[PDB]
Amino acid sequence: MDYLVKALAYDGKVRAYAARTTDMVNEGQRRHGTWPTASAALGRTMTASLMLGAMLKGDDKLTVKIEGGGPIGAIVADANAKGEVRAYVSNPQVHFDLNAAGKLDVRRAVGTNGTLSVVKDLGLREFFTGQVEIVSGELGDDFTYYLVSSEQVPSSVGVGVLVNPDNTILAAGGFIIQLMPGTDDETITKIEQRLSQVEPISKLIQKGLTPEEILEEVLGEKPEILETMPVRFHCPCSKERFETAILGLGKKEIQDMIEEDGQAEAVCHFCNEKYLFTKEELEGLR
Amino acid sequence: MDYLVKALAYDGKVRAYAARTTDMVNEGQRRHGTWPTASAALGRTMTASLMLGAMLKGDDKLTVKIEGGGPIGAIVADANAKGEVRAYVSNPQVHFDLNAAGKLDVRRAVGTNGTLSVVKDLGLREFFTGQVEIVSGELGDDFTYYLVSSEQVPSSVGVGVLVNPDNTILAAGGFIIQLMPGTDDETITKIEQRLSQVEPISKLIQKGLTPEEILEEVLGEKPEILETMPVRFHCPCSKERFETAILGLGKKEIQDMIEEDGQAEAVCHFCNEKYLFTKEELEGLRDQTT
Amino acid sequence: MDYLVKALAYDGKVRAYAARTTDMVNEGQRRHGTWPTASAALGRTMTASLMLGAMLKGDDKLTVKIEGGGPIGAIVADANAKGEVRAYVSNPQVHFDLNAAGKLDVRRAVGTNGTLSVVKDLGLREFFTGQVEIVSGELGDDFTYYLVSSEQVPSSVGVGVLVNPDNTILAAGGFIIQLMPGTDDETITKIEQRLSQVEPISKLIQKGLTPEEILEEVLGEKPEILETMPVRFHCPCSKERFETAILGLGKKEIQDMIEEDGQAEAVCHFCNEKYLFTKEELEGLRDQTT
Amino acid sequence: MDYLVKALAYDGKVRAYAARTTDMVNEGQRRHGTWPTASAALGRTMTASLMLGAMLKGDDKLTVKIEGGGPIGAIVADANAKGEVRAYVSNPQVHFDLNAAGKLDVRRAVGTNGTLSVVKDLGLREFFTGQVEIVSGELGDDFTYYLVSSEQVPSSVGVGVLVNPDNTILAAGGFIIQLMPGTDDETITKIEQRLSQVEPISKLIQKGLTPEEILEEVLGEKPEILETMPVRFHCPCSKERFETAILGLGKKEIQDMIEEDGQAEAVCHFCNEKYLFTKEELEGLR
Ligand SMILES: [Zn+2]
Ligand SMILES: [Zn+2]
Ligand SMILES: [Zn+2]
Ligand SMILES: [Zn+2]
Repeated sequence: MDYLVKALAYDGKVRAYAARTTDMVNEGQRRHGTWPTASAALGRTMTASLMLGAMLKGDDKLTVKIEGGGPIGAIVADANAKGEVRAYVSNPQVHFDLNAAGKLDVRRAVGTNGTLSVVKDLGLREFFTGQVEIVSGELGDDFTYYLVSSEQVPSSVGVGVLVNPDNTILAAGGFIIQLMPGTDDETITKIEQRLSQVEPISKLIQKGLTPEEILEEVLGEKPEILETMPVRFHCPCSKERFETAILGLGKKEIQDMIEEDGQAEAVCHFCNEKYLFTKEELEGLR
Repeated sequence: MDYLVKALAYDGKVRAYAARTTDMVNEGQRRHGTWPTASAALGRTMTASLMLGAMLKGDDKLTVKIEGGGPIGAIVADANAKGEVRAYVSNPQVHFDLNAAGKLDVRRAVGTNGTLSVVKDLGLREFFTGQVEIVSGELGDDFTYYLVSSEQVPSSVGVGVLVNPDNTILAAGGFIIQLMPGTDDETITKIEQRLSQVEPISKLIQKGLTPEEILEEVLGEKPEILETMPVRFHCPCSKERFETAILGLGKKEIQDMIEEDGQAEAVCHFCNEKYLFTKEELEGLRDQTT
Repeated sequence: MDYLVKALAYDGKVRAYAARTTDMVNEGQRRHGTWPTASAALGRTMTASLMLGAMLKGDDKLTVKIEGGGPIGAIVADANAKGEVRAYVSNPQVHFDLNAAGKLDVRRAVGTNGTLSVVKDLGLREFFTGQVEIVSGELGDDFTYYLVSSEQVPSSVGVGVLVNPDNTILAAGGFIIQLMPGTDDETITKIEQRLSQVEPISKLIQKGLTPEEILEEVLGEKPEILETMPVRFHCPCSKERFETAILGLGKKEIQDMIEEDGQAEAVCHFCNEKYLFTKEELEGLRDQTT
Repeated sequence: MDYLVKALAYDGKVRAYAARTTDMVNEGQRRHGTWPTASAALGRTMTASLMLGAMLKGDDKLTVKIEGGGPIGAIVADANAKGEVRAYVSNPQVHFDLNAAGKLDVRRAVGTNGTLSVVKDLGLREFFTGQVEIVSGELGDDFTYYLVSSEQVPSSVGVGVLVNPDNTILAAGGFIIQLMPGTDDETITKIEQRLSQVEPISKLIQKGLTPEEILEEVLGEKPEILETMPVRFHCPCSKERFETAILGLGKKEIQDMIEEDGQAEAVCHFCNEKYLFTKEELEGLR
């Protein structure tokens, strides 16, 4: 039921993407136990990251790191060309009152003193990196700035997350609209005004609009859908793997951890799975 | 008379660039005293860099570095948004027998085990880097691979340099063509055919085709010109830069210079400009420095 | 009271370095507002860099860059031959649950897919670079691997940082031991035993062991001291540097600053020093710039 | 009969290397057809490079590139931990009169406006590089400067090549002496003076001294020999390999080269083996 669409509009002058990510954002919330404001920052990042990741091909993948000096600390999302995302926030426990407009105060959680970086991993010696300063802190506008100023593509990013009173996620989705080099300086203005006039993405997702519908409303025309794909929260961590974490400590600290408890545990930061090594298992190296 | 153009074609679905860089590549050859194979590697790199630079705006700028492990060492080119390039290679006097096609063996000079990287300065606190493997060593195809990797639109970079027996440059130029979204398949196979179907770019320049004409030839239609700009080899070094560096050595090292040599020649590695500090200049610096 | 020593031991067959860097790592923590795990990565890197720097002479200097792919991003440290370090991490507010040994999970912050590189400026036209894979992520072992790769003598780098619950630094220090040619096997197994047999370096510092005492403890004999030096966190940035950068933006961008903000804050990314340009200062710059 | 020794002296305070490279330098001369002055530059580079290469371990390897602006152009040598060297000069045809001292005028051939670089390849993302300016042009003293100033190890390099009237090589060999960190400022002076007083390496190789003997004369004591190994000119190029060169041109220039000659050739720059592709062979791609 979560998915992403790749689209064109205006006869190939607009390259567009849209997604519905309610289930994956709910899974992020549950795994990390984020408080509402942190959920909003997490889901906004996850959704934007997924759509960046969909711009990739094949086995290529990317990582977004945001750390604006606010109490949530660093937010990291991995996304790939298959629409698999894993993401965490460094401090899930962030509470503030609503802002003046009655929305979760994401910019106070994130902070605006630091950077948004995107690292694309194409192979062992092949990568593309980009970095800008966080100028908004609401995340959607920071991703816009990344696209416009580091990637130098005229773009508009909208991401929205609605949090239920019980702290679960009601809805999440977003879009990215990009104007291609060919676009005549006049059709640019038709789209820029219609974007500036349509309802914010949070309102659109509140009404239950699908990704195609969101693109149509925001664009003022039905888009050519190039591809739809399913998307999911996914983290490939496993116990064998955390072994290497534990191996990396050695035979000393390993002989300890035990002789003192008869066990040890390690935690995946992306998905919060916990791995317990029993006494027998720990002995299998020491 | 060297210059570059920015262009669209096929109702804005093709974005294109082209340049004639004979004079600037000749300046590089002259400054660094490259041998033919190395001039070809240097001038291909310069021309490709200039065109990437043309995709920037304002005061932005970029640096290309090729390090394939070959005898030429590193090839480094700075390019800004205003049509100015400076470039050097580690080892300018690099040359070989002609390759099996009777052309300059650029791949042998460059090496095929290493990377091509592009680092962009896009303003205070806006940063972009890319790095790809060298896949060819002939450079045109490497830049194509960098562009396709970077922007994931079909791209084609052509660059050429013809060198005279006296080691001077006879011609240099290039183009970049990129097919944006919504390019229909008729235009693709038009363009791809033309591409893998038309003459070498350095002979088009030698024939005296303009940048505009080259795009017409390659594209199959007259391009829409968005901008033309003069271009040149330029390094902003000056004697003052080197004076400052000599000062930073301290009195002792300077006095060594005066005593064993009576003078000092400082050389910019980017453009090989040579600056001479007389005994008296150096005495002034020894006495100025703390 | 932070300082570093240079030493020999076992009749000159062992070359050694040690430092107490509590205060400088505390300055880095404070400047950048690192969270515990990131302070440990930052301070380990700083201390290792300082000691590498101590192997240099004169005005020479070096830059360490760690890029393992982890959440902290890049860790960059400049170190000179005069005991001065500046360093930053991309993302200071990085932290996790304790690792399986109940210690700060530095490897998780750093990542284990990337490189550690060292670029040395050894004078006008003398250059040295090294780069190795990250093998651990815990940093001590990575620096050891860099040194063994570089000089091919048995080496050991220890570095530690203890952080308080309030995020301040309680202790930081380190050592490097290298076994030169002709070290007999009795001294090797002496040293290797001691090494893989003695307490953590950050607790030795907390206990209030000096650098000298730490080398004694690790080596099994009192070292011969060759040099002691004061050390510190220092970044030579100043408001003037940023003024110059603002000037370089042009009148228009500056006027935007004045109009939308009434002022401008410029921040050094190396040391996070914050410089404030009042409306009037900015008016001065807008009018000065061409 | 060519070989290299690894040594210590002065109870581990001196780390030393020496080699006899007459046969490999003769092979370089024959392959490239160097004229005498070029032979001297080539052999000096080969011998120094071999001894640098012996400092390496395992499968690690290095490349020395020298290009001083003189008529010989770029000199490149590869050397590995096994003492395999391959090396060429860009212009083998360099003639000058003898210098004032009656020796081949290597510095006029090489030139002193450019750099000596050494790249050590430890793996795909692992390398050490060093570069200095060429300050002598005679090569031995440039290698000394590389070791002293880039690698920061107090060192003395001696390399010598004697060329026969018939242009073949009569002798070639060299040494490197390094002073270790422990060396007391007084035993440094005993060695520095004895080095400054002994006969130049060309004279020593003229008299037929082996590597061990050269170390003993230059050191003033018999060295501890740690290892001896055989050394050779070796280049692993093959026809299959040059295929990739030719493949890298494509199917067009390939269809040509032929339809016009019925063949094509490519040449290894390091060893000057020539590879001929027949009409049938060229067709096996086009
Ligand atoms: Zn996980
Ligand atoms: Zn210059
Ligand atoms: Zn600073
Ligand atoms: Zn060969």
